[PDB]
Amino acid sequence: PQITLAKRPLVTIKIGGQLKEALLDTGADDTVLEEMNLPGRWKPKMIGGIGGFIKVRQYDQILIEICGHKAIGTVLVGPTPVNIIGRNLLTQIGCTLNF
Amino acid sequence: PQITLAKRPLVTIKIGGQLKEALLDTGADDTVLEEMNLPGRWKPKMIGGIGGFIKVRQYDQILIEICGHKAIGTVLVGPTPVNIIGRNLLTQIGCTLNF
Ligand SMILES: CC(C)[C@H](NC(=O)[C@H](C)NC(=O)OCc1ccccc1)C(=O)N[C@@H](Cc1ccccc1)[C@@H](O)[C@H](O)[C@H](Cc1ccccc1)NC(=O)[C@@H](NC(=O)[C@H](C)NC(=O)OCc1ccccc1)C(C)C
Ligand SMILES: O=C(O)c1ccc2ccccc2c1Br
Ligand SMILES: O=C(O)c1ccc2ccccc2c1Br
Ligand SMILES: [Br-]
Repeated sequence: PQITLAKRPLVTIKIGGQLKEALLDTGADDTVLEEMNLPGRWKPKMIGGIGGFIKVRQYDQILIEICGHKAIGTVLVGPTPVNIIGRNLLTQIGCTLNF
Repeated sequence: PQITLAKRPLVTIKIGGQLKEALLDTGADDTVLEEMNLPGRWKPKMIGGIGGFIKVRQYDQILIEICGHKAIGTVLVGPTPVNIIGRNLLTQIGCTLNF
């Protein structure tokens, strides 16, 4: 689809057997989700944003569906107040910015 | 243009008579610039993200040119490590997400 930006670009995703809303975020290198269970023995990882760094869990090889486009990749899980879809997945589903 | 997302979407901008680069950020409601001087009245504001919170100076009616496209709006100035172009300005240049 084509998504204007008058509102937050929230879309529905499926991950870890759960339907969720997430923000399509061109300003995120990585994908960071609110607290949830995912399979795998995670590795620690640091990410930073406005306000500072947080240590999160990195899960590799995770399946995710973003508006029905399928993807597999690394997902981070930690204390983010909003589910964020980052560029690592955005490229996979062929998402571009256009003007 | 059409920007793919294998790298961060950093583009050339002009603001306050200065050439700078900024991130086109669909995950930001607001526009946030690295610490700089701007003339005129401003209000203290606070914004949230991943790291938690920062304090910023809010300026209204600021002109930024973004890849040759004018936008004018509210801009926040504070301790960000990257200049961020938010949705308030991205709409004005007709920027959309496409997949
Ligand atoms: C989501 C993160 C992975 C992302 N960070 C990154 O991509 C960084 C660069 N990458 C990274 O860390 O890579 C790992 C690494 C570490 C070390 C060395 C090398 C590599 C990020 O925070 N990106 C932000 C930009 C940034 C980057 C670095 C440093 C400072 C700022 C926004 O672009 C991004 O689009 C977020 C998305 C978001 C939305 C909502 C909540 C949290 C995050 N927006 C924002 O922070 C914006 N906030 C908003 O639009 C609003 C209004 N705030 C909000 O909703 O927050 C409420 C809140 C309050 C209190 C606590 C928590 C939340 C913003 C710039 C104004
Ligand atoms: O859980 C699902 O329904 C599901 C089913 C098949 C998938 C295939 C590829 C990526 C995600 C997938 C997801 Br998230
Ligand atoms: O980008 C330009 O076209 C331009 C051209 C000439 C300039 C001369 C002085 C300062 C900025 C300038 C800029 Br910002
Ligand atoms: Br304040």
